[PDB]
Amino acid sequence: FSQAFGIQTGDAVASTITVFQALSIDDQLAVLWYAYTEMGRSITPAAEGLLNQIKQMSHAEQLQVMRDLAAKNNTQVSRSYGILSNNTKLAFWYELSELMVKGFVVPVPTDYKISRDGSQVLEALKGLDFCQQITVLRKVVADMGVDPLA
Repeated sequence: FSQAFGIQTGDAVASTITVFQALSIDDQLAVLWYAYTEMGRSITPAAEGLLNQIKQMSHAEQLQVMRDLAAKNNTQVSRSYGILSNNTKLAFWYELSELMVKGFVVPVPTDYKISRDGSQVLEALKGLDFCQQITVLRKVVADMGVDPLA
């Protein structure tokens, strides 16, 4: 608006969601578990069966279903995931990050390096305030998979 007496410049939380969702699947997977490994248990209070199905997949099938979630592909796992309340998506991703971190689950390929563009968003996210990171992470993972109900 021409009302630029020095007023707002945007949402930043919205900007990050946008620049996030403009990323490749692997970048998005990468950025997600960096930002979930670090958030730790602070996203939801300090689902459980979808995790088992993934936890017990061959690492390439885990890749398959992670890419499916980020690409909103209408697979069994995207519908099981999409059917979860958005605050369960929070607890799911937390535990997913712990399985990824402990080595039971493999997001991104075995040769993956975050790109300059991926490292860009990751840094924009990291420097948001605590509550803003929670919003960005809640929203970007709530549009993941597919809602059969919706």
